[PDB]
Amino acid sequence: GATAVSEWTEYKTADGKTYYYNNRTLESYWEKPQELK
Repeated sequence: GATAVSEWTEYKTADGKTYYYNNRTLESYWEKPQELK
């Protein structure tokens, strides 16, 4: 990756949980994708 930093959006919950929602693949990852680094 190391580019296209726009398809990976960070959603922060009030209780302090971070998950990245990727619309490209419709996949939700609770840990940072290697595309982000």
